[PDB]
Amino acid sequence: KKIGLFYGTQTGKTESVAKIIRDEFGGDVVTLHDLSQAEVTKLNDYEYLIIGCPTWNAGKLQSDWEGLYSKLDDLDFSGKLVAYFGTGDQAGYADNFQDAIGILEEKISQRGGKTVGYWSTDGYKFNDSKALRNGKFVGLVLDEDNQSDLTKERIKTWVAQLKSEFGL
Ligand SMILES: Cc1cc2nc3c(=O)[nH]c(=O)nc-3n(C[C@H](O)[C@H](O)[C@H](O)COP(=O)(O)O)c2cc1C
Repeated sequence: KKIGLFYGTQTGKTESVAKIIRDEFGGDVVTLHDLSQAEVTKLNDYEYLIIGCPTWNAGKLQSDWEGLYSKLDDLDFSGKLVAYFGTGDQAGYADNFQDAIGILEEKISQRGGKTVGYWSTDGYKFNDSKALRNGKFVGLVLDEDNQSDLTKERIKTWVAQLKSEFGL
């Protein structure tokens, strides 16, 4: 079973996290795709996906994901299991915390993808997020700006969860 992890990054934090996620899964189970360089239609090449995106400029997708968002309408994610992760800043942007993964999950689910890897809100403080579904985040949310001391344990916990939900 091959997992494709597709990310965008401006300041490198989501990329750093992507690499830890890859390591934590082990071997060559996860292949990384930076959408500054990767073709978006490679999303079709996997039945198991991990979508990484930080939120920028008070509620916007990271620029690589923003530029490719319209192309999601052309893809069929039916039959795929999709997980999400984001980096964000809950102190600076409490009204838009992790919006970007929420935006992406809404569209990918509309295009047939099935979300796995929902994540508790416990231990975050924010006002609003477009990433909430029935009181859980759509996926792992990291905050390297305020909570960098929690990132490693959070990733370990989530990868264990994903191994179960993906049926590895
Ligand atoms: C100008 C600016 C705007 C930001 N806007 C948001 C936001 O709306 N929501 C959020 O959750 N985080 C926001 N952040 C936090 C970034 O998402 C966070 O620093 C993230 O780790 C950046 O990921 P990257 O290094 O992969 O680009 C913002 C950061 C900056 C500096």
